[PDB]
Amino acid sequence: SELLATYLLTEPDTEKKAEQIATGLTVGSWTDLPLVKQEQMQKHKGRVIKVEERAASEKQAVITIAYPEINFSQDIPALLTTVFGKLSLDGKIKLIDLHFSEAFKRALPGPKFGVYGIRKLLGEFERPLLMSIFKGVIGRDLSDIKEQLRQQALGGVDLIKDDEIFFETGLAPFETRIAEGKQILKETYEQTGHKTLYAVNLTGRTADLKDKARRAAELGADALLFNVFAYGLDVMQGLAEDPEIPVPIMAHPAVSGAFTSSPFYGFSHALLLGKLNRYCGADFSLFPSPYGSVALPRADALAIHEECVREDAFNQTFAVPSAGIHPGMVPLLMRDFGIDHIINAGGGVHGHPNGAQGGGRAFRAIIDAVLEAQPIDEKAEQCKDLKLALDKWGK
Amino acid sequence: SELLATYLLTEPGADTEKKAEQIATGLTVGSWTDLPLVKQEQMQKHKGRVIKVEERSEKQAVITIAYPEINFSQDIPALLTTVFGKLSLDGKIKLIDLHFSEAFKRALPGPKFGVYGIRKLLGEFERPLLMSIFKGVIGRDLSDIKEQLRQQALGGVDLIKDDEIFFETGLAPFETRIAEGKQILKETYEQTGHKTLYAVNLTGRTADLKDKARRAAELGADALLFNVFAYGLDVMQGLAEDPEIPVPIMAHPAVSGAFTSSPFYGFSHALLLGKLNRYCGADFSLFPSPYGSVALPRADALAIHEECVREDAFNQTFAVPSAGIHPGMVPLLMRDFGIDHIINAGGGVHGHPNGAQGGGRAFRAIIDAVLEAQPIDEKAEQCKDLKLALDKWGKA
Repeated sequence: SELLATYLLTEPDTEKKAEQIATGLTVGSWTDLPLVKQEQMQKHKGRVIKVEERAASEKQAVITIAYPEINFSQDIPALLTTVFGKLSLDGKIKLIDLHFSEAFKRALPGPKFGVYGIRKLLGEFERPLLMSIFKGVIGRDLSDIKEQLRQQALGGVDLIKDDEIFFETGLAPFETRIAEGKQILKETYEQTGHKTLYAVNLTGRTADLKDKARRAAELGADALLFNVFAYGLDVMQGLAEDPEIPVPIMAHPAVSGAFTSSPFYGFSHALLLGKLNRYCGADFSLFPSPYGSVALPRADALAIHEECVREDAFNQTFAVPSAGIHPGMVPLLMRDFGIDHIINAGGGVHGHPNGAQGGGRAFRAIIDAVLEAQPIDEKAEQCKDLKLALDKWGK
Repeated sequence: SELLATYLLTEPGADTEKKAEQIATGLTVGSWTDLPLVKQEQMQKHKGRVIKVEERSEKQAVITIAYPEINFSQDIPALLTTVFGKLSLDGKIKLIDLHFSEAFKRALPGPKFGVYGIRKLLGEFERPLLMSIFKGVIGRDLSDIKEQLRQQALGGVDLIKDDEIFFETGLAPFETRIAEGKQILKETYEQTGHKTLYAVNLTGRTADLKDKARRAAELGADALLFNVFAYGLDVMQGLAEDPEIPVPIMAHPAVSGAFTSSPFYGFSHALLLGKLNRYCGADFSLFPSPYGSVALPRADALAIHEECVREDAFNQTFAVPSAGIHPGMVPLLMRDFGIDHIINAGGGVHGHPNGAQGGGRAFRAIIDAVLEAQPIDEKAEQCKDLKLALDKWGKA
């Protein structure tokens, strides 16, 4: 078995580097090894698979190296430490992709529910989903939070997620949100016939996650919002592998920008937010859409989606483009991602003239228009909420 | 109480103060222009406050913001998500420093042993320490380990560490290594009066770390090499807080380059490898020296040491410069890091003409020459091992 690692080296004889990383980063200086040690450490020796040279102003090269799987235990910490530990500090080198062996994949859980599971839960298979976020949580009482939830639900969103900074501060406890949120969503459902899921933020010390997530499960929580890059992919994996946590996991990119934003260092967005999040149990994976306030280059956005949906020995992950999306962007979002993605309208929904209800309906209306091939102008005339949103945000 | 976060903004816009204010309110209370001014009062205490704004290739600004601690729980995951969660994705913003309240510090463990503790453990207080690593293991047996420990120990090495890439192997299992390495080191001590510690790699699933580390403690492990950035600062913190793991933790910087190498994104080296490691329990903190193949800007290397050593509510972390170091670099190293740091001679001792013992000897000889103001040319002539290392990698 072998694990392939692809890297982008931005400047620094790249073939030389490729070899050194293949041997030095798997066996170290090999020409100094005693023949005997050299003749048994051969099975641990990595090998250069390819060295291509990539469209910018700097001279960049793409390198793929095979690492004998016997070189590290079957877990993400061991893997990253082996293929991108010491190496991550070696000049301009970025880990772009990883191709796992069937055996390693056997040690990874993948999402418990994935696209199929979430859609099954919502009874919606013919349309990309709509997600909404609380306008704000900090310093707001339970009463405030509750109404925001109602308004988002009545708006028609399929999912409502907590703000990633919603911690256990005593204003609206974790277990209480799950309880009240569940009730409110049953009430909105009774009123509209539309099902909504509430993704509750899972926070606190790493050692307490397990019991908190199980508690969420027995309380009937719909989904668990988890900031992986604040706890580690392995911790998320532990959650996804727990049968006592039969709840979907929504991976938020909080902090991930720290090691993906750079075009020369860290990780590619597709690998981190796409492949690894998926393999480690993310049922949802949020990322900046290519068109919002904060954005990702289309290429990167598309790649994350492809990683989330590609056929693999894991359930597919729901890609969720986010950050400042507005209704006029849905046609774009739907052109790129197809129907298997979730449009995260974020908290902007509350800024709609008609409230969160209007923001949600503005979004639901245009995604329908796109699916029905109905001229948006025409839809805008039948749904004032959509027209208002388009006049305010444009296009 | 609140905590101060300092960011380095690159191309933050025309009005940096406005930008600073958008970040301050945006990452805290947001727009409450809809409550209105009856609750706005009760929320003023949740409002982020801009403390300072300094402006300066492209336009850059350094901004410090104060976040009320009531906005988040007393843990690192919550803290980093609050100050650098979504912001880390918003263009070129880098978190270069964090100033915790005494209330938060009370909630952190800091190093269990620290400089004092490990030095007390070795009985060495007037000399920077020497560290080395195995040559060709990670597929090696216990005998090669017991022999490499013996050679490096006898060479005067103060501490030996596994490769951070040495995981569960049938030949040399975690517990057995600890047990065997401990015996051989007791032996070298008996015959030289020189003490030496063995840092063993602590790996596996996060959920198994605690019991595994508690097991190392019972076995007499000298220190646990931990790849913190492969698990998370919060995990190391959990280890450092556990009194049933009365064992020093050695933080390896693996994977951290992905968060710090960029000059426009991520975290600063000093904050991640320095303050955060220390605050979360790291007794040692490794990082590339400014002089080897794999280098780190002198300024950042020094900054890390500064964070590790500055008087604080916690014990001091032993700074450990490492990447490809040789004896000739010692003078520079001692000039930069003084007495309280460890020189990670990596394989700069194994690749020595007289083996790891000669290499370790070469290092001990020159750090002594520096301390006693003895010329490297004179000390060399006295120590055949030093002469050889110098004539091989370059003189002082």
